[PDB]
Amino acid sequence: VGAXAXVXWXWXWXWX
Amino acid sequence: VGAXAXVXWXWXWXWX
Ligand code: NA
Repeated sequence: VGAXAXVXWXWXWXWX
Repeated sequence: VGAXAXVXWXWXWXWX
């Protein structure tokens, strides 16, 4: 269903 | 900034 695996791109919110 | 790397968890939207 949909496209890819999961929601969004990466892990969490931001960088660090 | 924030926590982690990127936005969300995974790659795209769904599974497949
Ligand atoms: Na395909």
